[PDB]
Amino acid sequence: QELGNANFENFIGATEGFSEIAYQFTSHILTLGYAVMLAGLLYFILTIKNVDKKFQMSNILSAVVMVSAFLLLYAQAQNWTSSFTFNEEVGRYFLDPSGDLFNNGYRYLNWLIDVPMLLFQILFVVSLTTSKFSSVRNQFWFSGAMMIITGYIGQFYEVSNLTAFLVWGAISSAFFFHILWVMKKVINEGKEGISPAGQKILSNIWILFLISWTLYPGAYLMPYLTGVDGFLYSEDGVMARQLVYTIADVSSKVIYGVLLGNLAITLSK
Amino acid sequence: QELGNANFENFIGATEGFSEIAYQFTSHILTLGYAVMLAGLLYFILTIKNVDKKFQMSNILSAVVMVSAFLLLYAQAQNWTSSFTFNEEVGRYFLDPSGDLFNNGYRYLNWLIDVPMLLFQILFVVSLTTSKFSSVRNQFWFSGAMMIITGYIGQFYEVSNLTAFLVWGAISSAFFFHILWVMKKVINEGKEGISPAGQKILSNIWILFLISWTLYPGAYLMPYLTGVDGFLYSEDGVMARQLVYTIADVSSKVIYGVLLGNLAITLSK
Amino acid sequence: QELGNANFENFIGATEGFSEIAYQFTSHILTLGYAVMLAGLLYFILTIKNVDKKFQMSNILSAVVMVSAFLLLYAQAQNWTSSFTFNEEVGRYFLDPSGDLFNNGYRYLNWLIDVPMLLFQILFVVSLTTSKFSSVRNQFWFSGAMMIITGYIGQFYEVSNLTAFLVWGAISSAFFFHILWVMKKVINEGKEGISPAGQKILSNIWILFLISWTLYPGAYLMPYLTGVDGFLYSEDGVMARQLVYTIADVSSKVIYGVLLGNLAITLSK
Amino acid sequence: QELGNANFENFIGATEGFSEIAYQFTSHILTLGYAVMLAGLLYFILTIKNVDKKFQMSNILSAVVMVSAFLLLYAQAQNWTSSFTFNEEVGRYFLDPSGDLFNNGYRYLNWLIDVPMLLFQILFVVSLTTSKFSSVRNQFWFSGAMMIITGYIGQFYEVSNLTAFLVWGAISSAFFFHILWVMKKVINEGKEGISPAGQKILSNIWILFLISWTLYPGAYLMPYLTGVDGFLYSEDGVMARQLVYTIADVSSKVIYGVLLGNLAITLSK
Amino acid sequence: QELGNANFENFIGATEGFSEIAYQFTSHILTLGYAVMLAGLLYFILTIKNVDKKFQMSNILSAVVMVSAFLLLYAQAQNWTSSFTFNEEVGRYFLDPSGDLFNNGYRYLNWLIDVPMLLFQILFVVSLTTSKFSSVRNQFWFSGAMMIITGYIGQFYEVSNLTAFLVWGAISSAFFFHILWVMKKVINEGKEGISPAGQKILSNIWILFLISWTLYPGAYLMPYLTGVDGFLYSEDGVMARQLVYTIADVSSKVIYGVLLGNLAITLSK
Ligand SMILES: *C/C=C(C)/C=C/C=C(C)/C=C/C1=C(C)CCCC1(C)C
Ligand SMILES: *C/C=C(C)/C=C/C=C(C)/C=C/C1=C(C)CCCC1(C)C
Ligand SMILES: *C/C=C(C)/C=C/C=C(C)/C=C/C1=C(C)CCCC1(C)C
Ligand SMILES: *C/C=C(C)/C=C/C=C(C)/C=C/C1=C(C)CCCC1(C)C
Ligand SMILES: *C/C=C(C)/C=C/C=C(C)/C=C/C1=C(C)CCCC1(C)C
Ligand SMILES: CCCCCCCCCCCCCCCCCCCC
Ligand SMILES: CCCCCCCCCCCCCCCCCCCC
Ligand SMILES: CCCCCCCCCCCCCCCCCCCC
Ligand code: NA
Ligand code: NA
Ligand code: NA
Ligand code: NA
Ligand code: NA
Ligand code: NA
Ligand code: NA
Ligand code: NA
Repeated sequence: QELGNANFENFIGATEGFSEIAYQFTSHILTLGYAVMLAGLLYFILTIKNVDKKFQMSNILSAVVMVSAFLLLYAQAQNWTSSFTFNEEVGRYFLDPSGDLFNNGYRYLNWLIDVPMLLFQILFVVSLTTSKFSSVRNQFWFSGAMMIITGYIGQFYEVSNLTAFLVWGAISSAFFFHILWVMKKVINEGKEGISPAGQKILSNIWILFLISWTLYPGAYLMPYLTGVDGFLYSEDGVMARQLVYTIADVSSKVIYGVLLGNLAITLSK
Repeated sequence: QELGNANFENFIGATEGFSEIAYQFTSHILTLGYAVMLAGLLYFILTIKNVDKKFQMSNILSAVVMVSAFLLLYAQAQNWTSSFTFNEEVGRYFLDPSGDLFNNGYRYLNWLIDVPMLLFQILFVVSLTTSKFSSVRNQFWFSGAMMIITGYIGQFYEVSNLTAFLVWGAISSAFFFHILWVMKKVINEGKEGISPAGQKILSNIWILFLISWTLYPGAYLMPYLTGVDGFLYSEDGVMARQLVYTIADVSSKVIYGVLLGNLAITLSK
Repeated sequence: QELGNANFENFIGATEGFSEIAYQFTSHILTLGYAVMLAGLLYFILTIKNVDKKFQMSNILSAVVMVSAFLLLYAQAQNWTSSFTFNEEVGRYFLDPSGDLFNNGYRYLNWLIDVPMLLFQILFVVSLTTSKFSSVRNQFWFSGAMMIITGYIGQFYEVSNLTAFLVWGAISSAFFFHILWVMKKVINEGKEGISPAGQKILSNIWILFLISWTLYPGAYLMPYLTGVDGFLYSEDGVMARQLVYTIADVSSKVIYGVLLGNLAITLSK
Repeated sequence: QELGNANFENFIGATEGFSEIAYQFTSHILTLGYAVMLAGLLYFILTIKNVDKKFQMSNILSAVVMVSAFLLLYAQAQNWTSSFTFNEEVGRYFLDPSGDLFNNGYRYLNWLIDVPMLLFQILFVVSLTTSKFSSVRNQFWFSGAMMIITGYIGQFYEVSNLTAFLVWGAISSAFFFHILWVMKKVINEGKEGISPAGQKILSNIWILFLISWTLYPGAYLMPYLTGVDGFLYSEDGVMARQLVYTIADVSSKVIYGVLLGNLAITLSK
Repeated sequence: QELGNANFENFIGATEGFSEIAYQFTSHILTLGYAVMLAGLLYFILTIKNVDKKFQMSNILSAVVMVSAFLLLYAQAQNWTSSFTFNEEVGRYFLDPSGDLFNNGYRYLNWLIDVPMLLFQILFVVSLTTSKFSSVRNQFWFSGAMMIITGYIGQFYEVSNLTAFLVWGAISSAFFFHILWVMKKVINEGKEGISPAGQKILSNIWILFLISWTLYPGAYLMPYLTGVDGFLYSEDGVMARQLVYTIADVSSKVIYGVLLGNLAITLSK
């Protein structure tokens, strides 16, 4: 059977199949995913009147990210349970084509709209010094878009064409480093003028941002991190990838938004 | 196989079929579609108290457009994934009649109610000079309705009867030019009396409106933009059409609404 | 094939079947239906603080009508697409019994709870003179209930027993005329004491009410308006009936509610 | 065919089957059911600021009842349409085991949480004289729980074991009479100290409570009210039972809550 | 038939099958579950302005727990009805593999985000004396996470490997005792400085917490509480487990949250 330009999850499910644990876990971690986003949406809305009017735009953007995040991730959780059916004879879940092939695309388009908002909301809490608001914003939005788009193309060839998969991943990485660079400037200029408490938080935000955002490219390579025909090129790699995505999503959106809220309160009078 | 007066998407899916990329992409772009609309709905509601009471009717109408836009576009996303099933032997998605034929109708009825509201909300932010409120409104609502209705009829014959398809498309275009004419007047009269900042925004609103609204008729012809049996009369044309629709929808409703909100704030005291 | 006491839509779908246009259109018009109701619900809630506390009960009842309307009309839209499946050989949608027979019952029960509220809410905007509030209310609620119940019974025999269908329809009409009579009194007494502007609106409300409410009995007979084996006793009659219902529903609930809101503002200080 | 300890609806659907009217009606009355509850939820929330802060706890509990009532009753509606499929040959709906057997359980668990809240909310509007708040509450909550639990057990044997069905029904009745007794005291003590207007309402509340609550045990016996192999032990009895439940539910929750709201306003200053 | 590392519910359903009562009851108790959580969500939101701003964080966290709880518990409910189909011949519900194997995982990952919030919210109502806020928080969050994770692993081997099932259960218990220890300290330090009324409530909160939290490990062993081939290793054990979980969930989240709210009011001025 020819799957073509499909994610490696389909190849594992079509050949070896998934064990009760592998399948169930992936379902639970994706379910917990959209559950956290709807819980976060409620939090950011109920805590809007806890910061000065000038910082409230941060809670609004956090809520915007949560909504879309819930819908896309909710669909992604359905794309999984629908693409794999249990085989009584062997007692493993195999690719059910009638439910469509599983694709990490829904999550990539969730980033396309999130990335821009996540990078833009910090500009409503911190105050730039030598950098222009419009300038920083435009850089984030451009590099952010190019990073997602290029990566979205590569993930389609993560099996069919390993070369194209890495080339696009590399190009994407380029824009990723540029974002890290601009964000570093914003953090530094943000620390200037605020209390030691506010600086302490911005320091934590930078570490969170650095680690959480690095997990994404990690999940992208997950199936080949132990080389071809490696330990991760199995159902173990599938669990690992979806787990890492879930950890990254919660950290980069929910926790990131909570810290911005805490900073907003610290600067509130 | 007899399809009758059906959209060209069904003909491609019934003959050639769709590749993993073509099918998946179309699913992601439609999913992102309704996701953005629900995110926008939340934004316009949370920012109502950011403008004077006289301009708040603009945020309310934007929210009204988002709601309906979310429901119709959601149904459209389901109409896709349901109409095409994966074939293991060849590894392509083919027309699954049990899920009903795919039709871009749901999107046409979303416009019918939207168009009127989108054209009417700007009349709550800007002040007419040499034009009567009721007069302008009646023109938008009439031409707007005729434009959608005529187009809705033609799209059914985009394959079965190319002649009827173009004739209706032409008639529709007539009312489209009339709307562009009236909107141009509204923008000009709107600039008179407001600050240079407000004028700057109205200038951007006009450009956005002109480009975003022109994309629709482009998506209408998409399958024949490279002539019959052309490059676009394939799964590539299907992807292009649904992508263009999504770009147009986000720009004409969400972004258009954000700019109106920004102008409202600029005129707020 | 034995259908028994079923709506004529089932007979057309079981014999002739539905064309792509006939089926798709009916789906779009029903979809637009519930979409408008959810858009209206949001409008009436966001405009509650736009009228004096004494008139706000009108917006609340409008919202109550929208909710129930959305659910019932949504269920109806799903009932249609479920009752008819596409036949590849002939290329037409035929009755799929596994999805249950299509019935206009969900809409008849939507009226049962709506009619009472729609007639009751106007009594919170206008002021009676010689008529008692309780008296008028009791008449509307009684005649309203009997009108819906009797009609609900008749619609089951619109094919199986043409006699019973007309007899019940006639009895129903009796209570309909009584409602028109009481509503006429309410409008007259309502005009006395209010400004010419308020009177202008009440005049428009009466015209809207008269036309929109008359469309329902029109949709009831739709299949026989061109006599037995007539032009309307086809898929054309099916489209016509569902279209008329949608126009009537939007006019009698949403537009009727918007006009009452405008009158409330006119009388607000 | 072996059904075991199943509701009589399954036996009628498995043997005689259901006519278009019997099936459709049951679907409409259950649909109207959950529709009314969501409409009521919106009403109680939008009218919270219409009574003094001390009475607002009544609207909150009414809203709590509506929510859970909507979800359960919605699940009960789905349980119906899924358990019975149309047979083309005979033209009647028969038991479809793949959709699970129909059980009035979802409604019995809705009461388990509702009953306690419905009996408890009246204690926030009226003022006891010689009776202790905590004492009355504890009695309602205990007798209320025992009444539902015992009844829930009996309904499982309404066909399999007529003896057990009546024994449990009898035990349940015991706790029902005790509730009627305590509620009567609460009404009397409630009338003392309030205006004649408030007393008028409490009188209506007592009548509503007495009739609406008595309908439940009536629906419990519905299939045997005309003795075994009687007129009601048919599809007619099924329609009657689900109709009675719907009337009881709307009256005991929505109407009961509206009257409490009216009384709260009467006592509000 | 090979099930592998699956929950015991699947083994009972695959061999003996489930009776109408066993299946129906499990469905009702799980349905009531998510219904209570959505009812609680509405309560905590509508009662936020009933306590001083400093205690409102307790209501917000209660609402956060309700949301996630509703989504996960809803999924768990669907997982049940989908995994077991009725067999006409024997008249019992058997494992339907096409609907996936039933797993109590969705409820476990629900505790993962809940536990931390439930232990953290009490720190916003009570005031520590000799214990550091950050210190107590970190202990709860760590032990809480390890307790859930370890237990989540063990529940997969509750049949396949009884040894691993008990070992993990034991390790989990270790962290459970540590949580009970820290919570005991928090309660004691919380009682110091507050009124006798507040102390009375904290005493009730401690009893509720102790009993409700102990039920979980009880549901974990439920199938072996009467040893292998025991009375509980049947459909009776399945009902018991899901019942206990539901009672524990309502007590540990909803009731626990209500008491914290009542304590907040007691300390409010
Ligand atoms: C909430 C969503 C977030 C934070 C998304 C972040 C996405 C990235 C940081 C993506 C980066 C990638 C690369 C650097 C290379 C491979 C492809 C990507 C897109 C995964
Ligand atoms: C949010 C929805 C919007 C802005 C819809 C706009 C629709 C049009 C501008 C449609 C125009 C068309 C023509 C000019 C010719 C072909 C048919 C149409 C309807 C696509
Ligand atoms: C929003 C719902 C509304 C306004 C419903 C109105 C319903 C009617 C006016 C029904 C009238 C009928 C007759 C006069 C005879 C035939 C049967 C009816 C019920 C369609
Ligand atoms: C909104 C829910 C309400 C008011 C539920 C009420 C339920 C009862 C009054 C039940 C009574 C019963 C008996 C007295 C005997 C038979 C079994 C019951 C539970 C139906
Ligand atoms: C609302 C969710 C709550 C309160 C969850 C609580 C969970 C536990 C107390 C779990 C404890 C366990 C053990 C002590 C051993 C067996 C495994 C667990 C996780 C069930
Ligand atoms: C004030 C607004 C100005 C914003 C400037 C830049 C932000 C928009 C980002 C969108 C750019 C995406 C373009 C994609 C290029 C095509 C990718 C093809 C693959 C190489
Ligand atoms: C106050 C902010 C810092 C929080 C730190 C306190 C601890 C909370 C996070 C706990 C993380 C648990 C992760 C478990 C590790 C892997 C589990 C292995 C399975 C045996
Ligand atoms: C301060 C209030 C204390 C009570 C609240 C806690 C409520 C939980 C009640 C415990 C009862 C659960 C026992 C269920 C029986 C199921 C059979 C178990 C078989 C081993
Ligand atoms: Na599956
Ligand atoms: Na598909
Ligand atoms: Na309604
Ligand atoms: Na269909
Ligand atoms: Na309920
Ligand atoms: Na059915
Ligand atoms: Na949860
Ligand atoms: Na089932």
